[PDB]
Amino acid sequence: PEMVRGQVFDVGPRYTNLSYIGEGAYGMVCSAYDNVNKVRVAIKKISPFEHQTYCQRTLREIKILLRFRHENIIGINDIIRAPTIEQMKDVYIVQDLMETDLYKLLKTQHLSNDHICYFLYQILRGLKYIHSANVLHRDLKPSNLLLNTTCDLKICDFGLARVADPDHDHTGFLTEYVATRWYRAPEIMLNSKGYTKSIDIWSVGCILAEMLSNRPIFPGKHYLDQLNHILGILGSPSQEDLNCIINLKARNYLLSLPHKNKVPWNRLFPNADSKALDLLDKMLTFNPHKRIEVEQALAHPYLEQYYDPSDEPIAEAPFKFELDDLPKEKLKELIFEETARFQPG
Ligand SMILES: O=C(NCc1ccc2c(c1)CCO2)c1cc(-c2[nH]ncc2-c2cccc(Cl)c2)c[nH]1
Repeated sequence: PEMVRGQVFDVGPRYTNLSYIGEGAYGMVCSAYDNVNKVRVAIKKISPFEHQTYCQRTLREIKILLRFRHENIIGINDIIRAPTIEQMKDVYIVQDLMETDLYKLLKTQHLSNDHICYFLYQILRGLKYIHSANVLHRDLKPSNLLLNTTCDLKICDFGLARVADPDHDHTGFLTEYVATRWYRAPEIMLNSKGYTKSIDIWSVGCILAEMLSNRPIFPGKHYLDQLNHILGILGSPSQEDLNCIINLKARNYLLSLPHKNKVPWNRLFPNADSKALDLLDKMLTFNPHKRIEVEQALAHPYLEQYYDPSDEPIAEAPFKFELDDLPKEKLKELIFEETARFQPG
């Protein structure tokens, strides 16, 4: 068996000539040559069976990506694992191989307005399909946007994805949240569980702002610092937007703050396209009910060169799963059963 960065990567005989790409807490990704299709692929080794959270994320992603098929969404081409539950210590997911990601690009590359326009179009085109399946990504950020040498974009990492549940979205003030801080919508810190489509739109808005200047727009250093960065730019919420927040602790926190004026988008982004800033404003709307939806965003004048709703496909049916109260052993069983279709037997 081939070894990489001092770890076993037993994917053979089908996949050979492994080269390191990157890694996570419970996984590792390598590039490898597919001997059947005669192409280099990306292989993600995951070792999640020791922690139930890692099992839940592994299972959510495998189930979703096996039902999804879209040009702007990473696929699962094959799954390698041992033939029995007992012998299965790791799972290997064979996926699209991509040269870079938007996090990597933004560290060193200035994006032309045409690149920002095309990247945003592909993000929203992929997002339309995800939302049409009644699924929320819930962790959109530049490192979850993969790009190949011709600028084709694919959304990856569905580990934190959920089925949309807008009727059970309300919660208390400063409620614990898992998704990446800098891309969190203001309502997460105030009264939302992140169970509505508007949560993904906010993250896309943050990504657009980051593409315009190569810097995250709201780089909070801790939980409540995130809301203060957002308010620092949007300004104080209006009476109407406050009246939509019925939770007293959340509302009174906003009321306790001195008045702050909105920082104009053309002051933060003086070289940006005016149509891009108009769309940014609509994605970065404080009130999640007033926030632009993915299909409206696609129809915005800024994306007129690409907009074609007949070439922006939707899922063949909504998604339906309950993994919250399932032990790591039972989740191992479901990972085994979900990956059975790829075994030679
Ligand atoms: O699933 C992918 N990315 C998210 C991810 C990566 C590692 C990991 C977890 C999630 C949970 C535990 O460990 C993924 C990326 C790719 C990919 N294809 N081509 C390049 C890349 C890639 C680019 C940058 C970093 C990494 Cl890890 C991979 C394929 N799948």
